[PDB]
Amino acid sequence: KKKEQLMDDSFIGLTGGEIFHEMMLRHKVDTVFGYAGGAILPVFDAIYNSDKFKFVLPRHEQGAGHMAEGYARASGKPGVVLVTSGPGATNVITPMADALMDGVPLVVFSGQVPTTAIGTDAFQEADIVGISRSCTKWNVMVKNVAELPRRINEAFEIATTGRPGPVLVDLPKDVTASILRESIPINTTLPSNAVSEFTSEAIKRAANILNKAKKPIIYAGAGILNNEQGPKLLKELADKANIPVTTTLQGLGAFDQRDPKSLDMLGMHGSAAANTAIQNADCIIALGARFDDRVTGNISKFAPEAKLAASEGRGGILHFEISPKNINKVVEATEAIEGDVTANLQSFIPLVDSIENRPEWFNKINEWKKKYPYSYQLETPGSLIKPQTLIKEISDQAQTYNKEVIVTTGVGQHQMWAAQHFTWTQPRTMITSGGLGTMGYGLPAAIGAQVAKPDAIVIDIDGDASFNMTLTELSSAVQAGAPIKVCVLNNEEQGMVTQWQSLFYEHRYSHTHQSNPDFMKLAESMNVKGIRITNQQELKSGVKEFLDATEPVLLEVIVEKKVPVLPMVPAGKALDDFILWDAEVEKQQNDLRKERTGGKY
Amino acid sequence: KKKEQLMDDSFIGLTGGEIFHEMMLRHKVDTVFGYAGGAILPVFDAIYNSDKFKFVLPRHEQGAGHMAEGYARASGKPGVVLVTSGPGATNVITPMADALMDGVPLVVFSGQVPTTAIGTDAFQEADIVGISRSCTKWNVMVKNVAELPRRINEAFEIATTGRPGPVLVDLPKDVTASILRESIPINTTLPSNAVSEFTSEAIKRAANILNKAKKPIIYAGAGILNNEQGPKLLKELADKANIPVTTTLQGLGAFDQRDPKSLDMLGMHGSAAANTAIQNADCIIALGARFDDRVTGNISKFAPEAKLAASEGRGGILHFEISPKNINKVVEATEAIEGDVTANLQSFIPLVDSIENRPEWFNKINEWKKKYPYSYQLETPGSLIKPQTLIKEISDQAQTYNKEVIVTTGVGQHQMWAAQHFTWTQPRTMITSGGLGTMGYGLPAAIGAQVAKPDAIVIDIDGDASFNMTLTELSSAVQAGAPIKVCVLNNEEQGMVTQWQSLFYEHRYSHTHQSNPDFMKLAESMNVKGIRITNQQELKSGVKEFLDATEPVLLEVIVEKKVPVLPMVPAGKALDDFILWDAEVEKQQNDLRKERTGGKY
Amino acid sequence: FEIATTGRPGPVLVDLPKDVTASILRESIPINTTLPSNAVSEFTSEAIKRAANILNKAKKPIIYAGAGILNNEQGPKLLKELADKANIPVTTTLQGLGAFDQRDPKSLDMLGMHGSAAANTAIQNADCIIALGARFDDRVTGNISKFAPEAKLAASEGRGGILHFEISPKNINKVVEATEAIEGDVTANLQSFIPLVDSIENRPEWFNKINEWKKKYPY
Ligand SMILES: Cc1cc2nc3c(=O)[nH]c(=O)nc-3n(C[C@H](O)[C@H](O)[C@H](O)COP(=O)(O)OP(=O)(O)OC[C@H]3O[C@@H](n4cnc5c(N)ncnc54)[C@H](O)[C@@H]3O)c2cc1C
Ligand SMILES: Cc1cc2nc3c(=O)[nH]c(=O)nc-3n(C[C@H](O)[C@H](O)[C@H](O)COP(=O)(O)OP(=O)(O)OC[C@H]3O[C@@H](n4cnc5c(N)ncnc54)[C@H](O)[C@@H]3O)c2cc1C
Ligand SMILES: Cc1cc2nc3c(=O)[nH]c(=O)nc-3n(C[C@H](O)[C@H](O)[C@H](O)COP(=O)(O)OP(=O)(O)OC[C@H]3O[C@@H](n4cnc5c(N)ncnc54)[C@H](O)[C@@H]3O)c2cc1C
Ligand SMILES: COc1cnc(OC)n2nc(NS(=O)(=O)c3c(OCC(F)F)cccc3C(F)(F)F)nc12
Ligand SMILES: COc1cnc(OC)n2nc(NS(=O)(=O)c3c(OCC(F)F)cccc3C(F)(F)F)nc12
Ligand SMILES: C/C(NCc1cnc(C)nc1N)=C(/S)CCOP(=O)([O-])OP(=O)([O-])O
Ligand SMILES: C/C(NCc1cnc(C)nc1N)=C(/S)CCOP(=O)([O-])OP(=O)([O-])O
Ligand SMILES: [K+]
Ligand SMILES: [K+]
Ligand SMILES: [Mg+2]
Ligand SMILES: [Mg+2]
Repeated sequence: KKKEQLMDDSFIGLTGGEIFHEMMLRHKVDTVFGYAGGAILPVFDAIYNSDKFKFVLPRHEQGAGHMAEGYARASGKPGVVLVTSGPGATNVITPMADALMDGVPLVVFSGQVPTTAIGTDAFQEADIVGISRSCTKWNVMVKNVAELPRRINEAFEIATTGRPGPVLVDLPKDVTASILRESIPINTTLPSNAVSEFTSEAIKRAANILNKAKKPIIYAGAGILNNEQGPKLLKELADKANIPVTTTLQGLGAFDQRDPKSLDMLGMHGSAAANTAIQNADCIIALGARFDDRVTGNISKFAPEAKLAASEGRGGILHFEISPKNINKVVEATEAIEGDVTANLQSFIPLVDSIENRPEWFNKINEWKKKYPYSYQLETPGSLIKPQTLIKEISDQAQTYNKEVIVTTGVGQHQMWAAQHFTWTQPRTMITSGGLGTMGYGLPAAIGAQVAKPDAIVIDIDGDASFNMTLTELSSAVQAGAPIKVCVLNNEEQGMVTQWQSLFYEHRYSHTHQSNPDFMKLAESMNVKGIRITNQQELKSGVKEFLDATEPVLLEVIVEKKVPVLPMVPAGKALDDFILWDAEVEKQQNDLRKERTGGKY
Repeated sequence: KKKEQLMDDSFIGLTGGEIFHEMMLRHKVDTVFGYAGGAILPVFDAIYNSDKFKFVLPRHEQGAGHMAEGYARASGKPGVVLVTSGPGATNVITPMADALMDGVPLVVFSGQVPTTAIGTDAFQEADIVGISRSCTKWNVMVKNVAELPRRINEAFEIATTGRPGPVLVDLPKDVTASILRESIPINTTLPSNAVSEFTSEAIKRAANILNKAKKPIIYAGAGILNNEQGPKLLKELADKANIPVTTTLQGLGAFDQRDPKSLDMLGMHGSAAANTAIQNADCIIALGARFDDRVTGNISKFAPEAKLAASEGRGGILHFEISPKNINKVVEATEAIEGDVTANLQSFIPLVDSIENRPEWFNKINEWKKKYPYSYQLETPGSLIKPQTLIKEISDQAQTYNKEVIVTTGVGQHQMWAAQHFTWTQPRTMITSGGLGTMGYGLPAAIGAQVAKPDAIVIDIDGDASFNMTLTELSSAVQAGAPIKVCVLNNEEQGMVTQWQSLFYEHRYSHTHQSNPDFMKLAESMNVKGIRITNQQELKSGVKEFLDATEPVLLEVIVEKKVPVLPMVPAGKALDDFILWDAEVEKQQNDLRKERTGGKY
Repeated sequence: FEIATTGRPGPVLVDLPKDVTASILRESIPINTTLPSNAVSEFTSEAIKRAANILNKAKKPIIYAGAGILNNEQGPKLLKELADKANIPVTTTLQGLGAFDQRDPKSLDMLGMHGSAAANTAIQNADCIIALGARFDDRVTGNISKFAPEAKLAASEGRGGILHFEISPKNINKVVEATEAIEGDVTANLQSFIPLVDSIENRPEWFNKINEWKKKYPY
């Protein structure tokens, strides 16, 4: 009688495909991104005309992958991908690697050739379990239909726990076509569903360290976004102990940048005020951030004041991190607090002393913010639109709609300028490829985010070269009914690469100018509204038309070429050893570039 | 003095990037396909404005990969790819897997993060050596500049010997930026530069078997194309011993299909005459073909007459194969002849008896060819153009120019119809993704083939869904000056998948209808000539304008929807258990489809 | 434990970090994880019927039995029942030794590199080979292209061949092509096989050869 209670017969008679369908329902999947093919056909037949979730069809499986990423980052739910064997599966490798580097919960289901054909170099056979091993948290090949529910449960659990990340489940055609003939453990048919004394002591110790600090700073990242209460507790800590807050690129929106305590973004292209502050802080509170090499600058020269404080027992680095692999990986933590940062903050904050004022510290911070704004060369009569100005215009106008605003980007200068010049205020509103840094990410990510948030304004701030990578997915946006807003910053160059070529290779631009299509005729061919802004006098009204649109829309803006992103901490330099914008220096750079290229650039 | 003669000092003082450049020259590389990025910048600076080879810039690294494949298959030279780390490298995974499955010599050079940053989850770091291990013959990461020339030599050698295939060489940024300070063995600075008694005896034994055969057949594949004399010796053998010849998809063009001895293509969608002949042959001469599962049909039921003949010592299977892994992998060879098929044919043919006539065998063969043409439902008044007719029109008109004609394809029905209805006569004129079967292959492969053969007519016969995958590379064709000819068979469906859904899933079309852009406005946006054929009366003049064009051109043809590719040997059936076209059956299928879909399809 | 003991049995390894085994369980776990464990496909059933019809035609059958028959207590019993019913000589591998009573007149002893020349001669001349839980290892088959000529001829003429009872798909058609492959536990499949096999009283010609070979090929 007990055995009957622990076994389940309800799936008997169903195909593997039909069992897949049922398990999607039980895992509350409301959206699937995918593309059909021979090996995955039994699953596609099972989900035929399903009213249980929305299916989104891209033009390319890489599109499906990045869409699912955008969906996951906007919603906080795992992004589900369904593709066929061989090239269908190998086409998702870049999105999987992308999701691993940025901690994105992705569940990839790939069709596979029949088990009778595996290992024979069969039609459309790829060793995707072998290939994807390094770009997934975990993967598996299902070998019989009886274990399919269990493997699906395991995939979703692994993808969404610890540091979230991609998993892949390989589905042989004869398994998904086969019918379950036996009962299975009832726990495998259902999804899911205290603090260690060691961590509790670490938290108490961390509190005592912070209570001594005279120059504290919070360094917050993507981890704080993986709980709804995250930003709330971050604000509570900063308010109680009176601490300035800087964030990573992936942490943007975790803290209200309108708050006086906001130091904006830190790192290679972050605020020099933020970079100066972290180099001078005696206590660094790292909340869900991994000390990436775009953030720390030269590692041996990173955070000198905090390391000194640690040695003198009056400060140091307090690292709230969920993955042991990323604790003491780059920098030694004075105290490591393992687990979910939000949960641990609940225990941390009541032990932290309330502080009214920090006159000396905040005097320095206010002085640094004043002398280190995001300065750049403004428009002049007759000049092209400056890309920094464009971003500001979009940020100002977008904030006046009574809708949430979500931003995705491509990779390059436009991405950095978007990060710098938007005013970030809400969690999960910056959706950008940071770790892997995949060009082409912007458009499909926007589609995925728009599907997750149908009532949001979703803006893809894209580069012309990045947009070229995946522009076929415009048709996908129309077919999905996703009214995304794409803004292409057209500088007719791979700007981020030409910046480095100008700086380190004496203006030798080696293969960094790709030809662009006519973006207005392209938009027309894709059945998308097109807007082109070519001069300063069209900027305001053009951006308004862009944002007022109630349909998918592509905005092209002609912007100044050969303009560097500043500030910049060059590779190998300390975080406070930065290059700042200077008008006279820019003019000299222009003359030098003109001379060296014979007036071509 | 001897040591001075064996060491070389000539590269001392050069950066790794400059050494790469020199080694490309020494390997007679005339074309490089690639895309820049941070990790590979030292190499791009070294090849800046090089007049030693043509550089081709795609819009996407997958484009570079498939272009290099098309280049390699058209030219017989290795296709060289140059990309950056991370997403640049992961984007080449599908082309590498593609090249492995189809035996294409591909040399991929990928930038990598500095050695000081490897294994730290660095900016744009992917474990590409781990990821690409299953989709390359061999890969390596260069760890110091002194070993760079040797690794480049090894890569080219491995890629082009045995069964050709892809290799990857990983290039850390600090290695390519570093300068060679020491002498290296002089053999590493230069590229390169008898039959075993066992094989010789096998050849003699194989000859004696063929000299007994009463119903011989040649089964020829891609391997015969890997030597310039290949097709010549194939013809010499067939003529001398009077043997009918069938080829694989990848073998198309190895034998002049106008020859009476031609049995056309065999396999799942091959001629029923070819399939019948191989099932009844007492001796099968396999020349550079791997008995793939799209060719053999049900393996246990494959070649019954040849297996009987082997057991009775009067025939069997004679396998000329260069890779031991593919000998006795699928079917047992009666005699295995290891090595280059063309070289071994030179030893084989003089031992083979000359034969004047085979009255009985060729009477059967001629009868089979007569009753098994590639039949289909012809146009009727007012109907759309039939896709089979379109292919015939292009084949007939293309053959009247005084230029070589090279065909690339996408993947699906159009691919099979192209294979069936073109008349193949010349080697290396069918460039198609067969093993992996990658949609999106057609356009970039055409660009690569066109660059390899600037005086050739290059036609991409593409599907609408396949073309959507990589249509951004149209801009790439213009920028490269490659006057490719793209013909999109627009049936507004994933036809190959709907064929299987009609056949096995009762006309349940699950997510197999993607929306298409306006292909004429698309062509215009890409600065490409556009032609649209919508009815029967525009077919001839439209195809002529297509072929007469001296610029990149996109032709869209509206063709009949929901038409199956026939003949068809269903998966699991014997090669001679095929479905044939029948007019009445097609009509009944149409009525059934109409009823089941409520008149929607 | 499940993986080690199912399919073809084999080794598994479980790695146990010191701090895991020293740590204390503080949370409830699914009750199924706290307990160990605890029909024939139509495809296999048809293969079995087909295999029976092939054996019922055979004039020179031989059983080639290996370690697989030992992985069920009823294994040797069913092997003997089959051999007795259809009157078939039995040879075994090194790992199959003890599966068949070698005192039985139908015993051909061990085959292979150092096996009986009587067993080796018999398998090279048999028109039907019944492989029971054996993997055609290279110490057993001799030269693969020259292995079992009479059984391959019989298969081509539709009057015999190789009938392979094997639990692991990886070892089916790995070395030699099976005329019929019967997937699953050999003992369980024999229960379905034997009632379809015709009872045979004598094989005068075949057993005359076998007895002659045993006489001239002692150890
Ligand atoms: C062109 C370019 C320029 C760039 N320049 C910059 C720059 O100037 N500044 C900058 O900041 N970035 C920059 N980057 C991005 C950079 O590379 C990284 O992607 C980014 O800094 C990572 O931020 P993160 O640590 O907050 O997020 P992640 O990489 O996702 O790390 C989050 C950390 O928090 C942990 N974590 C996750 N969930 C939890 C939880 N629930 N509880 C506790 N811990 C958790 C994770 O395990 C991980 O260790 C740039 C990228 C590009 C493409
Ligand atoms: C939708 C679709 C349908 C298809 N249907 C068919 C079909 O009906 N018919 C068909 O034929 N194909 C079909 N295919 C293609 C099929 O999958 C294989 O790609 C193709 O049959 C392989 O042909 P091949 O053996 O000649 O080439 P390869 O796969 O390249 O094999 C060549 C063999 O020759 C060997 N070799 C290479 N060089 C030499 C040398 N110098 N000397 C000796 N040996 C050498 C190689 O090692 C290899 O074993 C289809 C593909 C698709 C996408
Ligand atoms: C010096 C030396 C000399 C040797 N010479 C010989 C020789 O002359 N003759 C000889 O026979 N061996 C010889 N061997 C041993 C030989 O190498 C192999 O180990 C042996 O032949 C394997 O026998 P086997 O196939 O029965 O067992 P296994 O290797 O264990 O194969 C058993 C097969 O049955 C399958 N199976 C397992 N369980 C089941 C089940 N429940 N139902 C169905 N199928 C199942 C397995 O998957 C496997 O395919 C020699 C070894 C040495 C060291
Ligand atoms: C050209 O072959 C196919 C074309 N289009 C297809 O669906 C749209 N399929 N679907 C299959 N399935 S298959 O034939 O059993 C098969 C396959 O068949 C093995 C044998 F049963 F023929 C081997 C490897 C892969 C596949 C795959 F992935 F395609 F399913 N083959 C094709
Ligand atoms: C945002 O960082 C870059 C943007 N654009 C670039 O070139 C177009 N590069 N180039 C680099 N080189 S890097 O800084 O030494 C570096 C890197 O730096 C390590 C340390 F020296 F900072 C770590 C991992 C990869 C790279 C890579 F691949 F980008 F070279 N970084 C960027
Ligand atoms: C080539 C390159 N980076 C290397 C590279 C190569 N390939 C891929 C898939 N991704 C990346 N990041 C950049 S950042 C160029 C970006 O050009 P852009 O899209 O027009 O943006 P912008 O000009 O504003 O810098
Ligand atoms: C989806 C699919 N195959 C599965 C698939 C999925 N994804 C990739 C990258 N490649 C393949 N082969 C086909 S063949 C559809 C082909 O549609 P088509 O390009 O319009 O050609 P056609 O309609 O003539 O069959
Ligand atoms: K800001
Ligand atoms: K033809
Ligand atoms: Mg740009
Ligand atoms: Mg189509």
